[PDB]
Amino acid sequence: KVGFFKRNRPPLEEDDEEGE
Repeated sequence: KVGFFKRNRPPLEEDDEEGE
């Protein structure tokens, strides 16, 4: 889908999308 952003979710994820 929109990998775009789904590949770079803005902060407030403070973990590159809440990842490791």
